[PDB]
Amino acid sequence: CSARYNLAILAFFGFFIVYALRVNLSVALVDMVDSTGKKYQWDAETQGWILGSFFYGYIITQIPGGYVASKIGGKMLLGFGILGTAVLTLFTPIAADLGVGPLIVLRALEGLGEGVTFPAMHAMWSSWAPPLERSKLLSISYAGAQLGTVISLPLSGIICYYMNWTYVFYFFGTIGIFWFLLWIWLVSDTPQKHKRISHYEKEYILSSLRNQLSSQKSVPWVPILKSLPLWAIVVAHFSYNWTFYTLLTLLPTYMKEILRFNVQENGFLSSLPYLGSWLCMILSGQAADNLRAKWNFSTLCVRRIFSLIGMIGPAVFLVAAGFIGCDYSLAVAFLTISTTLGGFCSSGFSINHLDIAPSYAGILLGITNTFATIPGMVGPVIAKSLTPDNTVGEWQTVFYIAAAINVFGAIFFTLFAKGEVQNWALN
Repeated sequence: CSARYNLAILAFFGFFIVYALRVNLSVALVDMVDSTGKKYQWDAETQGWILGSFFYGYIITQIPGGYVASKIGGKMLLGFGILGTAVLTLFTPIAADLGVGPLIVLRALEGLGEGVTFPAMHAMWSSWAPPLERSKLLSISYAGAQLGTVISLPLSGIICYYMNWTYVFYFFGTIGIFWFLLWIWLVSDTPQKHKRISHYEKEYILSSLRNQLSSQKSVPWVPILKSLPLWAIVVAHFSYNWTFYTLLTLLPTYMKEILRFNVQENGFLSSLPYLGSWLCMILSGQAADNLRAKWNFSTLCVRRIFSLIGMIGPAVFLVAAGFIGCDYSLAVAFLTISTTLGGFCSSGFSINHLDIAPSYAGILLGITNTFATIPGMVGPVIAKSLTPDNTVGEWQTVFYIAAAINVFGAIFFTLFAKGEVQNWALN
């Protein structure tokens, strides 16, 4: 195809592998711990640390990632982040035998490698994506994350069911390495550095970015963004990610210990939540513009409506799934409905940075992601501290905490967010 669409089809698979390597531990750890592969005697609180150690490195390299990308370009940064994560994943069955310390260190280093991949792709699209086409290209490249989350769970289940849990990490590591080879061979930083680009396509991309590169007055200076219309986005993203990361790391554990599902069924039924979330954030993108064109709705009423939906639907149906516990069908149904409704946040707070202060998208995204990674660090550990064995009441406590946090975040966003370009943002 084209060069920019080849870049978007290789970035799709790169983010597929990023998120697969992130999520495969959630299902492997179900098979790694003891009450065929090797099995370890890790208690409740230890598995919390093993699951949350990824985000301890993930939080570190998201803001430095944009700087290093503007320094050395996005191609090598993204390629080496994913290669580091894949080569480290190849070593998880070895790191688990050395102990818990080396396992959480390995997993935190994987987080370090993965944190630097979204800033790198942003840097690449800054010079590869023409403005009228930026949405389509960015969406194609970042849909790989959703697909990776959706597919890494059934695959991990199938591999753990027909083979050991070690082959999860072997399979995903070798796929990451093969992708790195493809990426290094086929991609370049800039249309000017691409080897197989056409005359007309390069001319078209360059002329599309030509004077918009002149319009970049937001480069040399950034103000003090400590404005409560931004802390609203930060608090909403934190409250969303508490539930998101808690469930992303501990849904296979819940479905094994409470609903009593086989590993294969565990993966297949843990993928439905995120498939629903993907489809819902696809359809909400259209529902939002229909709601903003059919009626005006001020572009902030749209934001707070979609955040209210996507942050109170999850809370309500999470307390519902906790209340109905030990009923496999309704529990899985409600665990699907909650994180399905959680996709309205895609046109809720998730894009309020693109209208509270555009031309600062990278800085504001880095800030909100750095502050919203903390739920990934503390949520799994809290949930494993509250639930020593299963005790459906304990998982009910966990779900009530996550739901209360979602409700608080939705209220805080709907009270304090704004929809206009802020003062300090105008060049």
